[PDB]
Amino acid sequence: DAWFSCASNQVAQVLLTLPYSFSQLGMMSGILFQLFYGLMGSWTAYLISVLYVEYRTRKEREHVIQWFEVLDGLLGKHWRNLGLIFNCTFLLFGSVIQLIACASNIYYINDKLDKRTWTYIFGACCATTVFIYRIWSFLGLAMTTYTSWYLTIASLLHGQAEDVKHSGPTTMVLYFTGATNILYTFGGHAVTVEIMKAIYLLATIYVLTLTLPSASAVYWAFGDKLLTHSNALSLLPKTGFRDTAVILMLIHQFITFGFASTPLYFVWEKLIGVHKRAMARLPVVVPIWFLAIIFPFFGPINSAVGSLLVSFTVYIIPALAHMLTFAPAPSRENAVERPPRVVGGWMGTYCINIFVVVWVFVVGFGFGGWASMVNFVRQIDTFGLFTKCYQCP
Repeated sequence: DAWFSCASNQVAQVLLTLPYSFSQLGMMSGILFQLFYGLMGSWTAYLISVLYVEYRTRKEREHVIQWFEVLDGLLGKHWRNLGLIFNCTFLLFGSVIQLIACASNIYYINDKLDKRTWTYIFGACCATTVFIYRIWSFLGLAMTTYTSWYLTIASLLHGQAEDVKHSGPTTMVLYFTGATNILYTFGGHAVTVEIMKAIYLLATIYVLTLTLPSASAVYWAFGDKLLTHSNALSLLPKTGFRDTAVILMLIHQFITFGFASTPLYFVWEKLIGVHKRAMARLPVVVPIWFLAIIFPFFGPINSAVGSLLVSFTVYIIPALAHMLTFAPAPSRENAVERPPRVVGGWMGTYCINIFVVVWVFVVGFGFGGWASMVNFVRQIDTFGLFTKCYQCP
């Protein structure tokens, strides 16, 4: 069940926008960033797992565990608050992106209504999730594998046009936007759901089979035209398989929205003390619906969220927590699970954590963050806020 979870927790959302980042980065840089960020995501997932195990063992020596609870148990209350805020904001923006993707996908099969009306309808539809897993874990694997291997097969059949030009990396802003989009792509394994290793690393290598051939085949066939089309289904010819992929993606995004709204809603209920009940969750829906309408961007929003929220939520905070919790010598002496010998032991783990923090801050948040924000403002200037249809001819 663990493998099924990580397969489509956060890969389906970014699968359609991957060719956009590939075109922004070039083929070589895109592949290299994909591999590097897959490795980094697997490492951060391992760090989170070991932290969870350590916290559980410490609690047992003297419900469902949550990341903020782990931080509270290990480091302190300040880290608890930091992790709670970051996780809540990340979930809110993930829901926003899910609604945006739902509207963008549903537009293509039925283009009678502009994207704005579609997001209105979908926001109204998901407002009913307030009134509202293991079995669906397998299903999500099946609905994302079809899309990943439909973009590859369909794109190759389409072939290269007589005038497609692969510009490659032309501006630093676009390059770093694509890099941050990949970073966001590989921030799904760190999701704390489905927590009781090299065996679990086989989940990320599988995710690399969905993302590598799909992004390389779509970008290769359509050249640099992907820059103006964040959603890869716009360029592909209309066919029954495209409609099947759109329907599967819509179902996946709707179910993921419903499932990932539960923790944010629980946190809101605890904060407000409500613990008839639909009214309490209404004010939480309002920010999500408004954000999707005002910023219907499909790829730029992914890049901005990955740069600002994910970079700290799933990359820097886990590394800092692992470094600080095990900093005392007694903590390492009584460690429940020693680091694997293949990664250099304690010295290697600390060096890797330092490198991860430095990288995700200098280029994962500074260069990447600046580039993503500049691109977001550029799209705001181009299509304007409350745009009727984002990237629609």
